Amino acid sequence: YILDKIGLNIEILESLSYESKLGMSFKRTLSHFNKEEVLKEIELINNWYFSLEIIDDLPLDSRIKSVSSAKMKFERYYPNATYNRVFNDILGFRVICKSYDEVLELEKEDKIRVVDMSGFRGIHVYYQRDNHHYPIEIQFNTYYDRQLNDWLHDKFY
Ligand SMILES: Nc1ncnc2c1ncn2[C@@H]1O[C@H](COP(=O)(O)CP(=O)(O)OP(=O)(O)O)[C@@H](O)[C@H]1O
Ligand SMILES: [Mg+2]
Repeated sequence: YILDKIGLNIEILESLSYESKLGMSFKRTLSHFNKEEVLKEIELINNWYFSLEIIDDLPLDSRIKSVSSAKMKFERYYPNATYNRVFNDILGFRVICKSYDEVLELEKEDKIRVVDMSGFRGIHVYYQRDNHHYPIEIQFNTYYDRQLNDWLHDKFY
């Protein structure tokens, strides 16, 4: 299990799932959500991540989406985007694998959805407890895709 080897077994993935307070299923489209309240919730997720001790103990590169980056991503996708498709990356990790084969087997699990992309390249894995929790993003990248991604960063930004 590539996830269990990295630290991200199901108990950890579950205790990392932030339970929304917005009363809204994340299968609804952005049109149904109160932007003022969403942004507040992101502030609280921010505060919650910067106090977690289990992320410290994890051998992983991690990032929380800032309230400013969520606000941009919200307006960029309003009104007809699904919420669990836009805000599927609020908490995110980045790892390198020796191969992609064993990553694409995570599709066959429950609660794990996989988005293959092998300008850029790589494989994104999403754990979502249920439809009123935020999904955790995991970007996988062999050395071949990680150096192409980093090199494209230099000629873009
Ligand atoms: N899953 C991740 N794990 C670790 N670092 C990440 C991850 N995703 C993004 N980052 C880094 O954090 C920066 C900020 O990401 P961001 O502000 O949330 C927009 P980003 O996720 O890169 O693209 P969108 O998903 O389209 O908004 C990125 O430019 C990366 O350097
Ligand atoms: Mg992202």
